Amino acid sequence: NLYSKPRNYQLELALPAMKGKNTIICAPTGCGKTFVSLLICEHHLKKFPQGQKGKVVFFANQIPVYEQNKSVFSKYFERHGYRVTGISGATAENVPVEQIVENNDIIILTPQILVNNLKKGTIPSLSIFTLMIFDECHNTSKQHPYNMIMFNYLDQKLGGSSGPLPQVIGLTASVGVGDAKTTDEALDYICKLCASLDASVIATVKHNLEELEQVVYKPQKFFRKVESRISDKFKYIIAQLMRDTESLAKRICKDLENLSQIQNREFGTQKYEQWIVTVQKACMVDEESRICKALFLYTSHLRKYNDALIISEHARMKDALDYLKDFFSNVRAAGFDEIEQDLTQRFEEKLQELESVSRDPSNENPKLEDLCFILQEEYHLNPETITILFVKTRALVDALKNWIEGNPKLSFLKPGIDHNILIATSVADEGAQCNLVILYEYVVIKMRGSKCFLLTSNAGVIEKEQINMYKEKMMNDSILRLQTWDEAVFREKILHIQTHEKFIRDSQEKPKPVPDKENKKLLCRKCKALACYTADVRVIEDCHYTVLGDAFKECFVSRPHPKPKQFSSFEKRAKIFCARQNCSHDWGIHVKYKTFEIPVIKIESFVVEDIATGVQTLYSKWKDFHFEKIPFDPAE
RNA sequence: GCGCGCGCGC
RNA sequence: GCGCGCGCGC
Ligand SMILES: [Zn+2]
Repeated sequence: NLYSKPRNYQLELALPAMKGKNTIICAPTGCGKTFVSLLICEHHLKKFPQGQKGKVVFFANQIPVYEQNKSVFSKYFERHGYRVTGISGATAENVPVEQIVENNDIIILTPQILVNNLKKGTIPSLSIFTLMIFDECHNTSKQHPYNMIMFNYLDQKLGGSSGPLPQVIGLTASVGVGDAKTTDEALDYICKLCASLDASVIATVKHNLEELEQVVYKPQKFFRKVESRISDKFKYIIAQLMRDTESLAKRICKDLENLSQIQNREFGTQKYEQWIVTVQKACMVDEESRICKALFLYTSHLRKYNDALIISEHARMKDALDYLKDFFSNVRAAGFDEIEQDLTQRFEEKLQELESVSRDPSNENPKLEDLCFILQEEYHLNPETITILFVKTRALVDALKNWIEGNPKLSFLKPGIDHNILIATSVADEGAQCNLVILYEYVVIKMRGSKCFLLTSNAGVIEKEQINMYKEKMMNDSILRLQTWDEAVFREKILHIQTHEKFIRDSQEKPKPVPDKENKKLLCRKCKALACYTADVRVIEDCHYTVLGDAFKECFVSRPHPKPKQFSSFEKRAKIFCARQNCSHDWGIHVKYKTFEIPVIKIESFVVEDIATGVQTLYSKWKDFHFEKIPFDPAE
């Protein structure tokens, strides 16, 4: 409802900024920080005497936030009659930018647009803005675009260049506290964030706290450490089936062990799942396709096994075995070549040991007893509770549902996936009104007597959420403390942190390096075929790398990109790959650039070989590779 | 293609 | 820092 009366706490928060102070406004998500910024932005613009005129820039980090604040600000400042506009990576690259800023009063931007136009010098000073609003301002640190912008601000403020400087405003729900393990290190971190934004005030709700607390979702947090089964023989057996089908894949693909860059994979993990993905991706489905289709069968079978171990981990062995029983029922009912019928046979040789390990009652899952008990209590306390349960995987949703309906001690419960249903089970949220929230072994609250239960067997997950709570304490205590300082004392502290930080940036400027200047071969990382030479390579727009000549065009084949994107300098037409029918390693992309159809390469697709010595070096990033970096020439 | 943030591991 | 992964940007 950002399209229609302030609560008192919005007035309280708006006040310091309305007084001309650089403020970080820190308030919970969804409490109306946006409205608060509409109030501040109205006041600022209307304050100027007739004859004078403000200009406001609002920074947004993601396209959807950009889109929605552009509509909101546009919507709101009609009747006032100010000109409202936006610029993102799409409001490009043929809009005259210093002229858009000129002819508008409220400009909504992604930060990088501004960073580029300061860097290119098209916008010479931040002085054309009278107010700057940073959404999610806690991002103003390290090398983030917000911080680059403030580096430009502070360079003007400290090195004296009048030049009036805009007021600066930041919006967040959480400021602190970085890698801090002490309350004193929390305050240093928070003081550094203010300094980064030249803020002298942190605005929080102090006087209208009790009004705020009525509308804030703050559930009672509970942590419950559970033990898992001591012996899992079901896992041992599947694990051997996974070794069986991994070795069958090595037969068809030697050096499977290097077909993905993911290391130390383990069965029954998310990370194994991702290994499977990268491998299927590194083998798209002429003669190489027949090998990759065979590999697809193996890896899609390992995926099901992998899904099954996870189900067994958190729900019951039955649930895991039934999942596989279904799957293999599909395999014969829609196939069913050599590999497939061999694979399901290897399974069937094992089905019956798995069957009896499954029904073995000493093999029951003790974690489910804990979930069950938590459920009973809540409902013999309030029989009309609405629970949402969060689990790891699509398949676990089904596991837990069958479990619930199958449990005599949950009777009583009516599961769904709004409504004649008490428990919603799901994976991610997208479709507060929930008085019970269970995170069953779920991998907290980034969105009435409500409470959140956290159930896990992992001690480190408990630890992490207790550390997080302790950080939130330190944050809130630090803020309280610094809000008691006289603003002048605080501004003097901030001034010399800025002076100190500026020195570091200016001192620690990375020296321009000596290039090695000699010609090196670029070879394919995967097959090792010679791609090209370093003397054939040219640098486009400082940061991108291309190869000259007709000789190279034969070494790569290209392939259509499903969704082609247009950036600042080029349009990503295609993905490019090695020319051999039996490698197809990802080499980079193909762009339309200044009407040229040229290839763009990533160094991580190649091995750099020294010619005379055959010695090789791997590089992840081009900026680490110090060779003679030759500028691209528009007619060469 | 490149850049930035965050999480896990050493 | 290195590796891997997630997210977002031009
Ligand atoms: Zn190759």
